[PDB]
Amino acid sequence: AALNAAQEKEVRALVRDTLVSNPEILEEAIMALQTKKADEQQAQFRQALASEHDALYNDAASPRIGAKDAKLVLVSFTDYNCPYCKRFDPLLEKITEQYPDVAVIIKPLPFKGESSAKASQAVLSVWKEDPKAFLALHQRLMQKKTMLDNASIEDAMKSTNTSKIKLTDDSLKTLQNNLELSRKLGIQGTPATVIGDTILPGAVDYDQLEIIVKEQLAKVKK
Amino acid sequence: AALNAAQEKEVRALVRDTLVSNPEILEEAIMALQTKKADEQQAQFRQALASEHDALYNDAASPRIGAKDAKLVLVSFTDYNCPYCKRFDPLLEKITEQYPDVAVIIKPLPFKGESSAKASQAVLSVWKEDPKAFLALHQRLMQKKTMLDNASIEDAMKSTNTSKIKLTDDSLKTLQNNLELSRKLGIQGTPATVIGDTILPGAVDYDQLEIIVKEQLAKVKK
Amino acid sequence: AALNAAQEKEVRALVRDTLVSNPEILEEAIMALQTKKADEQQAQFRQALASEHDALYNDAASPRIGAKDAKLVLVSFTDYNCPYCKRFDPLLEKITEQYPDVAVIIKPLPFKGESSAKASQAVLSVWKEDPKAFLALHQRLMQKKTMLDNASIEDAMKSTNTSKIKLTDDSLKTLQNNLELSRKLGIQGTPATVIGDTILPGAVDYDQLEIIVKEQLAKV
Repeated sequence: AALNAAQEKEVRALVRDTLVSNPEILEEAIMALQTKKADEQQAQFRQALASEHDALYNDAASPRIGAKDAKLVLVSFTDYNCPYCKRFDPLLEKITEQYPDVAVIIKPLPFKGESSAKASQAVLSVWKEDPKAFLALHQRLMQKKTMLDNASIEDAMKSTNTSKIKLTDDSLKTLQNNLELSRKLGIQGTPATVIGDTILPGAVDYDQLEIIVKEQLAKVKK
Repeated sequence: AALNAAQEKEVRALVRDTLVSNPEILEEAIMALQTKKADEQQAQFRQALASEHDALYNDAASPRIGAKDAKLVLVSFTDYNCPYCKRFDPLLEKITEQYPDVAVIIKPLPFKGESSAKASQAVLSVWKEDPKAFLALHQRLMQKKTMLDNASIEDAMKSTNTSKIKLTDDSLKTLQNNLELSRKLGIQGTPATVIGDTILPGAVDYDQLEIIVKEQLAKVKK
Repeated sequence: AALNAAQEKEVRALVRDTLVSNPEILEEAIMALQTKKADEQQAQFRQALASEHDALYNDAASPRIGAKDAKLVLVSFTDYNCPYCKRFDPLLEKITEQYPDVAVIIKPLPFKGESSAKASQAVLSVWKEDPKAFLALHQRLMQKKTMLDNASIEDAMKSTNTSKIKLTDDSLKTLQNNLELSRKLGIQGTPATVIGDTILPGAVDYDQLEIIVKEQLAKV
């Protein structure tokens, strides 16, 4: 609404024209990227959670398994082709409303491949249009053994009534927010679950996960 | 325009600032492309052959060896640094005169290095301004034993009377189209030749190639 | 007054949006850079000195150690993580102190890593806001044994009163200019020093460097 369609499309042509005509802009943006990675990589961890509370716990684009109004919320960084995530996600859903004032926030990651980014792109695109339709797709993207492809996924989005949903480019923005966050939180292992100022890197026994979520509910008010 | 030079002047400045101030935009586009590569890589070669018919056969930026109006048209994805292409390219030119109803469209590829991109950038730039000078340059770049540099390329140019010719950035657009089409068609080797309804991957003995294309001249008779 | 603030942000959204919806714009721009890089590597060394004299000697963004009034100007491509530059940089302040008609322009390079690029970005940012404080930071980053970190750089700024200065993105253009310039000049070792029409690559004994710069003070 700031720019008109005629203005808006000329700008889109200029982006292409400028980067190719002046490639020096690109290498500058490359070194600037490799630098910002280091700025986040060599940061202080706890103060990341105090400064990243709004992106972790208050992202409207981040899928949630459980109640939207809960006192304790877990954040699970996951990959749909990672065997350990497939082994832990069920443990994360069972704690949801066996312990009802606890919910789980999903942060999909593109670590193990292109399908990981692709599967994430599907899951995030679904979350905005029909949030309740997320779960069925989420479980089968997880419970499907082997590295999914666009073909394996076209079967998955179809066993969940989510095939009319288009993978948006804006859903890719969120996947990135999750990716920068893993670095800011210093996570290069998945699964990773944030449960209140602390991170859980790896698969943990249910009865231990059980104790942890209870200890963090003691950490809250009355 | 739509935009005035001053506005146009700011847009070129903002793209630099945007990419440098927010470098994460870049890595987002990096995986988005690795994603897009795979979507083209995992495309169906038939519906790739069917949907890329105008891109293969009706690109004015793609050089043609043979008759302008021919019914059988071969599309050769080539690289000027490929040892096999140098020995296969003459064989494709022999068919264009033994069989006047056959033409060959050159689809240069930048697989084997940066010089390949530069050499491709040259022939495509020449073809757009003066098509008649292309073949001489094409052959001198191709039939050149050993790797290419800007000097070896520049030696082949006025030695074909063509260094007055500018290497345009729009020729990169065509090289790029050649690059994406190669992925949609499932091409993991140069040379690669489109021969009707299937692709011929590799350097082939002439008499093997001969039977193949007359077999393709039988399917259009007239 | 070309674009309004609302327009300036939509343009920022469109550049972001356009590159992601059409990632192919990027890949075309990737090999335009890889091509441009090779074009610089395959330049003739001397005609690179002749064609970018304006970039070497007349960049207001390039720090200078010595007199604004000098007849001879040295251009030293250096790295704050290169041990040879740490042994050569002190020798460069002596000639500017031995010979007041000689000056030194610093051309930082991010060759040995990301730490090199950040450290350069810190030093260049100071030069733009507080030129007088540059030398102190420059010297303290140099005499630092071992590689630098985000902490090590920031500590050297606190030890020189330059921590209040922000690392600008405008310094990356300069950092980038030095990198393309290093390629055109065919520099694959630091230190590298432009001394009129020749480059002297490496840490050299003072008495060798002295004879050279006096000999070129004879040619001017």
